[PDB]
Amino acid sequence: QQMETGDQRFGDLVFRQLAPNVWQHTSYLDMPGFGAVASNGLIVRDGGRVLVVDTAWTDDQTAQILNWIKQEINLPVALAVVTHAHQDKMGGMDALHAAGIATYANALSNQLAPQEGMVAAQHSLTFAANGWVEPATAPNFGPLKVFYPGPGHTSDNITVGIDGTDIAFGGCLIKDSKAKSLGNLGDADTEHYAASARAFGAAFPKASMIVMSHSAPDSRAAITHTARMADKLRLE
Ligand SMILES: C[C@H](S)C(=O)NCC(=O)O
Ligand SMILES: [Zn+2]
Ligand SMILES: [Zn+2]
Repeated sequence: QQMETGDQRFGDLVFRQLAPNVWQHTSYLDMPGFGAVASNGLIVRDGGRVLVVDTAWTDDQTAQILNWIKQEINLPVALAVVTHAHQDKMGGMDALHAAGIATYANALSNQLAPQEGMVAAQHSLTFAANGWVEPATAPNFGPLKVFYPGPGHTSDNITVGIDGTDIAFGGCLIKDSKAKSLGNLGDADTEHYAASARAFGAAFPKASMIVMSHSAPDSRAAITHTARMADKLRLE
């Protein structure tokens, strides 16, 4: 079902295409106590296979994503990468595993997952001192370039860039350019957030479209605005 802003709504989910081979999947959870909070992930068509970034809030919603891919793209999903251990990102792991999809996550995310009430991914990504993922730990990721910017939204948020496009996924590290706060600061590293935000921008300097978890895709203005807000917080 197409809407005003060019977003196709598919059941309780919403899908928007960002590039010839990149879609953004959006799911909603009526959050206690807040309201209906949106969460964004990515779907990437890489040849004869599909790559998924982040699940939905629930197993059923993630299964709905899988149905959409089967219906709209019709290609086997090779792998999934989840960006950190919160429900909006890892709430539908069982749906992926029941579908036989190999799942990947930061080793710290997999370690933190039980405490965060999550199901861990099946494989662990580790990272070099400069932030880039060990290539041996992220095999055949195609156009996906995974980067750990340091502690920000959580101690474990990783970010993904997509080769061939100008799209980088900041996840819940980056907020939009009109955000007046940084949101859920429960697991946040207020001391290193700003550094992490700028590190992300430096990792993908040629990315002009920044996709984030809870807002529509923004420009690089979101990165500098986030880091600026993170500075204000750190300076008390
Ligand atoms: C404000 C934060 S980033 C949110 O929307 N959800 C946090 C969570 O999924 O646990
Ligand atoms: Zn989170
Ligand atoms: Zn979140």
